[PDB]
Amino acid sequence: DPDIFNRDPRDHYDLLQRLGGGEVFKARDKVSGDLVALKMVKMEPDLQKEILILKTCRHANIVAYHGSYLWLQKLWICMEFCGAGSLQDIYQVTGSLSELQISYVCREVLQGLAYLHSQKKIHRDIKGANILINDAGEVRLADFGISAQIGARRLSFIGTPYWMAPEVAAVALKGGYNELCDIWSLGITAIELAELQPPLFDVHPLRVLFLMTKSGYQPPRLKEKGKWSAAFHNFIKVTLTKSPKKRPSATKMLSHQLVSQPGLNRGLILDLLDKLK
Amino acid sequence: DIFNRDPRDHYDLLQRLGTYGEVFKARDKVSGDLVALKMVTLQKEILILKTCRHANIVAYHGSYLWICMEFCGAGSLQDIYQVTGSLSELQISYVCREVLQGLAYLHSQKKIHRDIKGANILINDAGEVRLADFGISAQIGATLARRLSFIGTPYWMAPEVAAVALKGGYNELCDIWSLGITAIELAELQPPLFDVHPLRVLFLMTKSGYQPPRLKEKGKWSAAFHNFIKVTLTKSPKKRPSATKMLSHQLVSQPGLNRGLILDLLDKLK
Ligand SMILES: CCN(CC)CCNC(=O)c1c(C)[nH]c(/C=C2\C(=O)Nc3ccc(F)cc32)c1C
Ligand SMILES: CCN(CC)CCNC(=O)c1c(C)[nH]c(/C=C2\C(=O)Nc3ccc(F)cc32)c1C
Repeated sequence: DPDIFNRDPRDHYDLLQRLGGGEVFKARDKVSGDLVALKMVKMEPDLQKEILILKTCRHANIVAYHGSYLWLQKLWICMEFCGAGSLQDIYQVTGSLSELQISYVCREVLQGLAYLHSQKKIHRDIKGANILINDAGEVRLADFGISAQIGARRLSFIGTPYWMAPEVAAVALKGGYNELCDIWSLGITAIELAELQPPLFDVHPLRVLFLMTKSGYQPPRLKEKGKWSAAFHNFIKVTLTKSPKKRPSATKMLSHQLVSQPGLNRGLILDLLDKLK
Repeated sequence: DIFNRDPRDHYDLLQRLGTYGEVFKARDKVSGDLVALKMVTLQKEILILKTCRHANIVAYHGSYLWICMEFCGAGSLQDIYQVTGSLSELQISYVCREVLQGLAYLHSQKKIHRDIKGANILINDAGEVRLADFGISAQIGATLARRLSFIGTPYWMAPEVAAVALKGGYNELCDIWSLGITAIELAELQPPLFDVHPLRVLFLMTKSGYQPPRLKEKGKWSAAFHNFIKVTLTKSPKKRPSATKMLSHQLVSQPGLNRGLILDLLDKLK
């Protein structure tokens, strides 16, 4: 907001495509030739904290920020371009990922969460659609629009219901919650990647919240049992823990068998980006 | 009385259309009638849609599991106003009158729609206005000490539905609020606060000192219409009028309301 450039962004950037719907364009720094992504939102001068959260980030797993432009009542946010788009854009064509593929993504997201949490920040919208893959098979985090800055417990009722932790769903009754909700959202996201839908996705979202506040609510499991390994079923069991008091941190999960086992690298995602042909 | 056969044995799948299971244009094999089929307490929508014989409620033909229903050619009002733009205060007024008749019959049947919105109001090629998608509709029965479920589409919900506190609950008068929001939607193409996160919208509706929305530009709209918004979007359910009561408001009982208005709108499309 204070480091905004009052400049037409088209001055130094060729816009190349429409990808969004706020709207999001593929662009190119004219002099540099470097690709970027410009998120444009129409702004009547009469929730822009996403800027505050990104400008202060400095991590490979978090989408990179380059500056914000404001022109003619239009707000443009310049960020790091990711060739293959979201994992949702991908898996919809590809089909469900392998366990190694899923394993890699979780390690990378947990890397981005660990950093983000130590910065005293929660994403609160971890889902396949907010995880971006660059042409080099790398993983980045995006859509910090509903993400929160702490400085100790959040009170807001927000998220995408299917991916929302139960302590968030019940926030109006159970009081504040904290950063362990991104770990729940990650577990759901693992299943999203495994089954192409999050659990209960055909249920009305508001109902899925109510259901998940019920006493005796059972956290989701993977459907095909034998299809996945012992290490994966456990990763789900523990990430999807109801009591946030008992649910592991990002740091503790990075040392889990599923994400600590060898073989995991940006290669498996390139192997996934091949199936897009 | 759900059939174990195949929906295609009576009908056809000739085009595709937009509500959970998708909609598909269809033709009766024997007579030549057009129907739309939806492809998916499982038997809840069909039980409400059966036991419904009213002009403003989309017809019901059978179910198998594809719920077979009357075909509407001009899709939803939402499909239409994405082409046409702001409906005129008259066309809105007709639609509202038409929807209230729908709701008044529904309430007298102890039914509540709970998802009144532009997207769920269907216009057939005859210019008839119908209400569809009873996927989250209620049927008040003999259940003792019931509290109605936390469900809907936030932008269109009445504040009393947004409450999850122990103290509260709602009745059929939630529909009258939804209708109010729908009128602004038909008028400004967006319900109020559409740019807000929908779960944040639910939170605001419950806070101390919430104010119902009103039409954003005053001059464009009459005082009957401005008033119509005011009363349908009454914050307190006790003070909010009923379907029957609304049908005699200045706006929906004014002279000039005939299907003709809808037919003109169906030419903005052509
Ligand atoms: C693969 C399926 N489709 C085939 C053309 C493409 C669909 N998806 C695409 O094109 C796509 C691409 C190539 N980038 C993005 C989004 C972002 C990006 O790159 N950096 C960001 C930073 C922040 C943010 F909020 C979004 C993005 C999409 C949706
Ligand atoms: C993009 C705007 N276009 C209109 C100009 C869309 C074209 N037309 C369309 O999308 C469309 C048509 C022609 N029918 C429907 C849906 C239903 C219908 O007909 N009977 C029902 C009964 C129940 C129900 F749950 C849905 C429907 C759509 C979305």
